[PDB]
Amino acid sequence: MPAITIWGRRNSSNVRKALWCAEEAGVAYTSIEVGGNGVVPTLQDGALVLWESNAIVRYLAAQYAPALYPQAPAERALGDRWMDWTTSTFAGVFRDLFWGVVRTPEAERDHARIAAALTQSGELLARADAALAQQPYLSGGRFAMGDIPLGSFIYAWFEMPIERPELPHLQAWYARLRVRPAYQRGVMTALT
Ligand SMILES: [Cl-]
Ligand SMILES: [Cl-]
Ligand SMILES: [Cl-]
Ligand SMILES: [Cl-]
Ligand SMILES: [Cl-]
Ligand SMILES: [Cl-]
Repeated sequence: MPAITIWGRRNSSNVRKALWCAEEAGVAYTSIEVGGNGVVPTLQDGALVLWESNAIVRYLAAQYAPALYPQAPAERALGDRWMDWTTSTFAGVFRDLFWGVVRTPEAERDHARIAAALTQSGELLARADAALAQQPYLSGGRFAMGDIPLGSFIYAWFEMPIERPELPHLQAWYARLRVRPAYQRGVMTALT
């Protein structure tokens, strides 16, 4: 049994973050899920226990995948600002939309709240589309850990049966993310 364990459901965007990053590092790890652990993802590595997504991504990068963890604080800030932005500004907005269209059973849905989250999610993502029009990645010129938090959400953004606004840089960014095998293994899971 490996030293690293990741509790949590594989169809969670937060868990995709930890899984993808773990897959990006190459470490051996265990993924425990319940079918038919004090939080959405729980990362235990030795004595260390975390139940918070962007800190997990940030820890496994610094500890096992330093290419994803830029050494200069000023360079790190370019991508790190997008890690908190995903959590502070986009997640809650996007979580409602996703819950509306995939997880409430029938068309008995708050069609007004769903339509609201879609517009606001598009408005917010449009700001990330503008950043991706200046540099190829959220972390700068190369891919790094700053791309991982929104990258795990953007999978569900583009695969939901919703009417997306035209965000071409954001989509091209998503096209490059899918070339990464760790992304295919960590993020591109069944969109349940
Ligand atoms: Cl989601
Ligand atoms: Cl350790
Ligand atoms: Cl915590
Ligand atoms: Cl940028
Ligand atoms: Cl179109
Ligand atoms: Cl297109």
